[PDB]
Amino acid sequence: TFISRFAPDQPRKGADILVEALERQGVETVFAYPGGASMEIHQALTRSSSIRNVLPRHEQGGVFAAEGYARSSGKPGICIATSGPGATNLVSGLADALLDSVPLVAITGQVPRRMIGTDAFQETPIVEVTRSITKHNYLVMDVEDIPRIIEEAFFLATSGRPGPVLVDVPKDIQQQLAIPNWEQAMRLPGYMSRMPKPPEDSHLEQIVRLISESKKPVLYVGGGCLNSSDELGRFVELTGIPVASTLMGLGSYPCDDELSLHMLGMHGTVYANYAVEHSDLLLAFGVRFDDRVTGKLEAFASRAKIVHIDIDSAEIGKNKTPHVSVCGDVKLALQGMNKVLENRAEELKLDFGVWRNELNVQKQKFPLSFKTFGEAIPPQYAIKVLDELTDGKAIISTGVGQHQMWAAQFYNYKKPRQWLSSGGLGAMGFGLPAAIGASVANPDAIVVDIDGDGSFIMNVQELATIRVENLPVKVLLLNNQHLGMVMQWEDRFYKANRAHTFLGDPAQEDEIFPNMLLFAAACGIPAARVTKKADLREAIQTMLDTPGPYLLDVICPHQEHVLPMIPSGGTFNDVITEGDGR
Amino acid sequence: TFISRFAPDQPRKGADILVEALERQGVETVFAYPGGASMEIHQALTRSSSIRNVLPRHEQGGVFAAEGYARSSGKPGICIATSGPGATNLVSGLADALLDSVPLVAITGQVPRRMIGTDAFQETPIVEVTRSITKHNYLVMDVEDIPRIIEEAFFLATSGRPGPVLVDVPKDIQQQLAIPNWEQAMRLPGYMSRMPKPPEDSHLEQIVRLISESKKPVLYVGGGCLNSSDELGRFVELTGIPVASTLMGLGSYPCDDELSLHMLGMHGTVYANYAVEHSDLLLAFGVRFDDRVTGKLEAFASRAKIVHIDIDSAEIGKNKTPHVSVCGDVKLALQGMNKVLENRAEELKLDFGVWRNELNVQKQKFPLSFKTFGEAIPPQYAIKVLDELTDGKAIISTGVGQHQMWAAQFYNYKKPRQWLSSGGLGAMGFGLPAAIGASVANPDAIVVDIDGDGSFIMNVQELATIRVENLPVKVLLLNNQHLGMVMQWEDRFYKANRAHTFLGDPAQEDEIFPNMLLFAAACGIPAARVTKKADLREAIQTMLDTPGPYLLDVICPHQEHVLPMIPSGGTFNDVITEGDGR
Amino acid sequence: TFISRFAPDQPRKGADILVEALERQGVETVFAYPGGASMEIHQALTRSSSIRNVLPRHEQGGVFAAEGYARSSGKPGICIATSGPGATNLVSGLADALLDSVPLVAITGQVPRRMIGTDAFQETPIVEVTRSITKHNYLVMDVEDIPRIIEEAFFLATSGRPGPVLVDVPKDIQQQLAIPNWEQAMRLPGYMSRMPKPPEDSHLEQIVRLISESKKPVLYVGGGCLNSSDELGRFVELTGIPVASTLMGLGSYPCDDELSLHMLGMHGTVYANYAVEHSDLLLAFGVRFDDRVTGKLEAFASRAKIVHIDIDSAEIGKNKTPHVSVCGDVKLALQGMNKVLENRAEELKLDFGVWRNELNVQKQKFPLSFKTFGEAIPPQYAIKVLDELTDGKAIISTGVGQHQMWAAQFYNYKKPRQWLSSGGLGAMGFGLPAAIGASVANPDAIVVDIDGDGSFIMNVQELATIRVENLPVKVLLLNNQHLGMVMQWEDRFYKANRAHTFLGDPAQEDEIFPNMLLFAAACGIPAARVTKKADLREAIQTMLDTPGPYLLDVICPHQEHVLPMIPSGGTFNDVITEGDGR
Ligand SMILES: Cc1cc2nc3c(=O)[nH]c(=O)nc-3n(C[C@H](O)[C@H](O)[C@H](O)COP(=O)(O)OP(=O)(O)OC[C@H]3O[C@@H](n4cnc5c(N)ncnc54)[C@H](O)[C@@H]3O)c2cc1C
Ligand SMILES: Cc1cc2nc3c(=O)[nH]c(=O)nc-3n(C[C@H](O)[C@H](O)[C@H](O)COP(=O)(O)OP(=O)(O)OC[C@H]3O[C@@H](n4cnc5c(N)ncnc54)[C@H](O)[C@@H]3O)c2cc1C
Ligand SMILES: Cc1cc2nc3c(=O)[nH]c(=O)nc-3n(C[C@H](O)[C@H](O)[C@H](O)COP(=O)(O)OP(=O)(O)OC[C@H]3O[C@@H](n4cnc5c(N)ncnc54)[C@H](O)[C@@H]3O)c2cc1C
Ligand SMILES: COc1nc(C)nc(NC(=O)NS(=O)(=O)c2ccccc2Cl)n1
Ligand SMILES: COc1nc(C)nc(NC(=O)NS(=O)(=O)c2ccccc2Cl)n1
Ligand SMILES: COc1nc(C)nc(NC(=O)NS(=O)(=O)c2ccccc2Cl)n1
Ligand SMILES: [Mg+2]
Ligand SMILES: [Mg+2]
Ligand SMILES: [Mg+2]
Repeated sequence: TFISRFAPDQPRKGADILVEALERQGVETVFAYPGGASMEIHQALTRSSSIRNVLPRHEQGGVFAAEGYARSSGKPGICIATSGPGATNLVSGLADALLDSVPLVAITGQVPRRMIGTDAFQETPIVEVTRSITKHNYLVMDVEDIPRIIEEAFFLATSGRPGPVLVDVPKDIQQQLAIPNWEQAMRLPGYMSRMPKPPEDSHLEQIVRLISESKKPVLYVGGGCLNSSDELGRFVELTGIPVASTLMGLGSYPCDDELSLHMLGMHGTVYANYAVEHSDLLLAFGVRFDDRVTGKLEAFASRAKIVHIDIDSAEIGKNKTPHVSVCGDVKLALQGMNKVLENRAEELKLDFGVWRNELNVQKQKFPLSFKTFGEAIPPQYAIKVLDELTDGKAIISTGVGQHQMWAAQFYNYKKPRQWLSSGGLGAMGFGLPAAIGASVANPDAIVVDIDGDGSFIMNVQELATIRVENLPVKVLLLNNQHLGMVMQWEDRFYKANRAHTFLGDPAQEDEIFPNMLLFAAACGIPAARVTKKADLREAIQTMLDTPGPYLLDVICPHQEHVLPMIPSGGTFNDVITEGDGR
Repeated sequence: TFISRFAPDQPRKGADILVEALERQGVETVFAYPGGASMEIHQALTRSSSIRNVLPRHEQGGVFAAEGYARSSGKPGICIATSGPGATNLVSGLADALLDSVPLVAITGQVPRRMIGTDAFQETPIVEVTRSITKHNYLVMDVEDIPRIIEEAFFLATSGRPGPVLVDVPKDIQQQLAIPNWEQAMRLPGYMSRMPKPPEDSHLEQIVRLISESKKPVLYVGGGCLNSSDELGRFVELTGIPVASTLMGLGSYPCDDELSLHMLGMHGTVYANYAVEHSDLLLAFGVRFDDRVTGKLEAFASRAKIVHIDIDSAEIGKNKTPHVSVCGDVKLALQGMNKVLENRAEELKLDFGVWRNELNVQKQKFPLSFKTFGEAIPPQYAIKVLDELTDGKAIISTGVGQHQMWAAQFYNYKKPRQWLSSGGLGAMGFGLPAAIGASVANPDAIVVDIDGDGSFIMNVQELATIRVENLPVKVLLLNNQHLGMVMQWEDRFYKANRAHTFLGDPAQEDEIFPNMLLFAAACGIPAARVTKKADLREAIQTMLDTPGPYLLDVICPHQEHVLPMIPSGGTFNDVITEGDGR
Repeated sequence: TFISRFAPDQPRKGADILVEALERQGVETVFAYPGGASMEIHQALTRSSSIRNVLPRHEQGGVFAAEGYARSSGKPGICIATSGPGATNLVSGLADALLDSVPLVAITGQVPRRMIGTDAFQETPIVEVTRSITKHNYLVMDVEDIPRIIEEAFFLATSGRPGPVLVDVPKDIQQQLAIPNWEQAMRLPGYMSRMPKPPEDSHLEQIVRLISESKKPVLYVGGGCLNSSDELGRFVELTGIPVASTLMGLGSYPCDDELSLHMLGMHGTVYANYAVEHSDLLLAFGVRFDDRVTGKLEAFASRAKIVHIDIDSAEIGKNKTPHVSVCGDVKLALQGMNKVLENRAEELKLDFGVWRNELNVQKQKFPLSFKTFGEAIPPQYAIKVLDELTDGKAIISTGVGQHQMWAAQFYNYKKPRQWLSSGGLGAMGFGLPAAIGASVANPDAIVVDIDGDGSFIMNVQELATIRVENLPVKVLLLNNQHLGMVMQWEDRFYKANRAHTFLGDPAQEDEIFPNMLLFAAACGIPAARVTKKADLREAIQTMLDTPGPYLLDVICPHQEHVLPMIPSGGTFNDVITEGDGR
């Protein structure tokens, strides 16, 4: 079926083998920045006609783009970098991919094998450096292993709990001529035997049983449900259980639905956190009981039976000890429970209307809210407008901080892989590159990066990439001249004592600095600024209607605070629902 | 002597202790970017009146600035970052500092101790990640250890072979109140006992003896001589031995001197490499026999007695086996030999005029040269002009690649700590941030970053820093629209098959992209472009005369090649002296 | 309360501090073998009047003795060794203690700090070597830390899941004078916060509920119940659930009871494995679903709801995924469930008589059995006799192999800490030293080491220890001239092809070699041999009645096979119930 470009008996460079190894895996796009140790690989890349390379302007841009690509498509993201500085520049991306469980395969060039460990030119023990921040990594010591290792990397990166896998390739191996063997079996006996088996009906029926016995059930859905949109949907229309989502799970269940409790956690809706606080049955599907969501573990869902379904056994009982657990693919567990629910339907007569109403009153007394001051632009409103004008069908990537929380709170994601945000590591400068990857993976999609002025500038060099690759990336930059989230904490716990959180120029305290419009102009990207809430709709509409890349600099008053808010390690009774930096 | 800001019996936060620990070390400047895990530290920082913080726009900018500061002053560079993404963003800087032996102390915030290892919010096992890329690192587990650890870090970072040291500080320890003890003794028994003792007269006199017995001696000076400018100078006027320098040693011995052979190695002068190739006595002072300098080890200085003086025993005999060695401070060895040379002068009658002439004919037949095409600007010429107009008194930082080689070849550094360049790791995007650190460390100095368009854009966000900090940083950007060095290799070994080395926009192949002038404008930094060699002097002069920051975009034809060139792993007989991309 | 031997302000050697640190922990016995690096510690030991040292003849003897002491008392075992060879000789003991979760604190001397890493005299990176085979270890770098580290070691070794903890003490620190501070707080924030909290009533009642709903319940008790003898007993008299035990759990529930199913697993009774195979509710208390017990995981308790209570979260769901779990002290869970069971007793009306009878028929059709040939001594019978003559009140330690299985199968342990056997690592030569520790910990107890001729000889040198310490250790040596278990496997899966499993002398195939009686005589220990089953009772009785140490060499035909037997990775349907080496 696969048509190679070399005779089955014709020897070729290891670099060429590595590229074919990629084509055989179905790869079509890679984000690679050339360097001495990886030149051979780049040369091999130009010989490929099925793989396109998106040259970033910084290796970190490359990784984040790869993540964007992966997070928005469901396939693994591939980035390539040279040795030393090239390799060390991917570190944040790898750590990010590991914490958010994003399938990713990073390939780095290395100095020739014989020089490893000699402090050679541009040498870095990347395998050693990245062992704790990757799902697994390799150091290819023989051209003969390229096929097997590549197959294993993709397998490991995509199977079970997705994650990043790095493959270190010495330059001399890239040049070694050889005849590849694509029939070799992978050496993952331990991993294979550990792979969860399909869920047992005994376990699933016990769950359906717990549901019928509960009066206040609550679904706690996370990043693990990203591929169970339909299954989860059906499950909810068969149980009528309210759905609370984590930052990573947004979109698994349409935010625009009456059964939706929206996001829970530190900055979750009061009703979502309420539901969990008073639930008698917590269905944790594809979540990891993060401190951002739980606060004080002992107080989290303290009055209910916890059912936890996870593909990673290491997560079951890590922070919260479940009453019932299922180590497997939540998608399969849902399909299983759905059948049981469809059959034993009449005899179950599930009805949580009383609970739903208890929550709907909370949803009404404590809804998400924002204040409008004069003609100042409320960031929440801007995002709300983008939603309307894009009809909630846009792929949204973001930076980290307040704008990120608002992008999560005021945009209703219809489907998963529409929300691209760094949740676990929370790495700034992720938004723009991620958008780049998402755009390449979804050419006909509306891609909007809702960024912050601090996050946006970190990888601003990627604007060059966007132009040269002619990607229709839109940038909704919520400019508040500060490091928002840190500022909010200064206001709340440090008597508003500013400590290096102001990003503008003190010499001209009132001038917007820098001028993001000029960064755009430098890369030939049309841009505009908005300051009056009245001009907001037309401005956003323009951004959307203008073909190609576009940057809309939205000025916002910095004293805005993300609400509600439960201080770190706090309880639902510690939730803050009012106040700001004014 | 030291006046604290807290009563000797008044308990204060660990954060405040950490800051005082810094003041007690003489620190006046730190490059810190605030984050949740490091908020306490930033708050403590604002309470200090002796330490100023230069807020970068990217943690990598912070590290590189810290390196710049260190490399240009001789003191350790200090950078601070928050946990997770903050910490991972320093990795390239740390690796860079370790490979170039730059004294540096990096401090990172960590999640609260009890949460370590739980995949907490913004958590990264930084100590684990950085163990192989730092001279040493720590994880503070008790506020009581802050004083001792900080003292040890600075001691380790600055003593022996300088290098980076990272200190991980959990947030809960930053908040813990305690009464510091500054009298605690450091726990470095192994390290202390390993510290080299002053050189023995027996060893030194044997060397002076080898000198008198040699007819073709050659000094091979490196980064280890950065603090022996005077000693080395005197040594040369007492021996008349020609001096060859490494990329890291530039400036140790004035490049503008008849005894100077300039730089040796891959892109060294033909005469410097010649001298070493035919020397009978190689005096390797403060060097590490890097593959970039030696090429094929067996062929390197194959006909001579090698004397190697290094502060690191691990380096003596690592790649080249010496005939005579001295493990100690080259500065002391030089002072020692100088005395011997001054006394036994008359009885020594050292005269290598014949050797010097054999070399001076080579210096005349094979000098550094460049071609001028029409009115196109030769990068070599631009750097040559900057030298003249600054009278070689400027602190020069650079990026990596061809421009870097030219900045090394065509500027005559009078003193050490004037040349700030990433040699071992060769990290791109180092130039601008490094200049920032150098400027802060040397407020009244002329600081010029000779950058490349590829390297410059990677950390372009630091332009914001330069403006807001009102630093007189000048940027001599040699714009060739390509990744020069990789391009050169494509031309030489890949039939000029371009593979992602073009940085401009293919849609407008002839338009200069991006427009670096607009990046400058965005940060309110005056800029200008030059294309005609005729307008070069006036342009540079303007850059220099214009008060404050300035960016001069110098367009250069990309087909330029760095020469001479000895291919990797090659011999002096493999040196390439002609040709380019035309 | 504690009376030191030094003035509260009088400085003393670190060695003396370490010893007092031990006395303050309640230590009374340590097993230490002197060496250069630990001389100071031994000297300090002689100054103590509350701690006695039992000098072994081999450091391995020391560790195994320490394990014996711990396993038979419930307190931690303490062994001390010098640097290098001393330290490496404890390795098997540490690994053994970790796998069986035996509380143990090992202290080793180290070379002076400054010499660490220099390949010094008798130096070994023991901390590095033992990191993967100890619960935790330390390298003391300052005399000031001795108090804290010792406290932490004992705390870590005894709390949660007990295990070994090694403390490396450099010689120079042993000699350093200092004034100890016993008030210092331990630095175990992570560990402390991880310690399981008392079980919740919600979880416990769900379990009691599952019990009332089950028809075929089976208790699967392990080493975790060693301190819940009473609780478990009460639990069984309130539920009437049959009890199956692991090799490590023997004695938790009296083997001489109608509700007892005895041991399960590879060599478990047919009825115990049957019960588990057909159970609908498996109560796994204090077990780790070892491959020796489960065989093929998918087939293990495949038809039942698994409730797993473990003090180590890492164990819950490791090999078998539970339906219900409880991470906590099984002792507390039992006390909790017992109350619920006592109250809701009448309304529960628990009665599993039908199940018990289904099992009692199996217990009758497939009981433990052995064949008697002529006058040859059946090892099973010998152990059976020892049981009778000691009235099952003896502390039994063993070696590894067939004799071990028989000691487990044919002796009815009344209480826990009566069975001392290496289960996880299965280390030979454990029996004799372990008995030594058990005897010292229980001076008035009958201590019998049921050993094998292969296992017995490995640490035969400890016979010297037994004599000199005048310990009433009895040795019931089942001599079969072979490596029994390996031989059995040769017979079963290798066509009885002997491969180095014969321990006698081939020159005299029929002579018993060696003559264990003479090893005993060498250490002045009375001994005797038995060959005829008729003389067995009188012989054993003599061994028991003779005051002091005694060795009874019991000759047995080697063709005996342990039965029943389920081949590794097998199913209950693969159980072998007949055959031998004849
Ligand atoms: C400024 C900031 C503020 C934040 N505030 C909040 C907040 O208020 N609320 C909030 O929710 N988060 C918040 N976060 C995000 C937060 O840090 C965590 O990233 C997020 O809570 C993790 O959610 P998750 O566990 O659901 O998803 P993940 O972290 O993606 O974990 C998914 C889990 O699902 C399992 N799984 C994966 N695939 C499958 C499958 N096929 N079948 C079954 N199981 C599977 C995994 O192995 C894993 O255990 C914030 C982050 C930042 C940067
Ligand atoms: C594109 C590119 C091209 C390059 N081309 C060249 C080239 O052609 N020629 C070239 O020279 N380099 C070149 N390099 C730089 C090269 O990679 C190495 O960084 C450089 O050769 C190292 O020189 P060094 O050993 O002298 O200095 P360092 O790497 O700084 O090593 C100094 C040594 O001195 C010892 N020492 C330190 N302090 C003291 C003291 N007080 N007393 C005694 N000993 C001490 C150290 O411990 C160490 O062993 C290039 C780099 C790049 C990025
Ligand atoms: C030759 C040979 C043959 C063998 N044959 C068999 C056989 O046929 N059958 C068999 O059973 N074994 C057999 N074994 C022993 C076997 O290898 C394992 O050591 C044994 O099965 C382990 O049993 P366990 O899990 O119950 O106990 P352990 O290994 O001691 O594990 C106890 C578990 O309890 C938990 N726990 C500890 N303290 C507490 C507390 N206070 N509260 C709650 N939980 C706690 C632990 O953390 C752990 O997970 C054999 C060994 C050898 C050498
Ligand atoms: C300036 O040196 C340089 N520039 C490019 C673009 N490529 C390389 N390649 C190179 O040196 N390759 S090598 O494999 O012989 C090598 C030798 C030692 C350490 C690393 C590497 Cl990559 N060099
Ligand atoms: C959005 O969360 C956030 N933002 C800021 C600016 N600071 C913090 N700090 C925080 O959570 N501190 S904490 O020490 O309680 C902590 C708990 C768990 C993991 C990491 C950290 Cl720093 N949070
Ligand atoms: C034969 O050497 C010897 N014998 C005994 C009984 N004790 C010691 N002790 C010794 O050498 N102590 S030392 O602490 O100075 C030491 C130095 C280097 C390496 C290890 C040790 Cl223990 N020596
Ligand atoms: Mg902002
Ligand atoms: Mg360039
Ligand atoms: Mg035997």
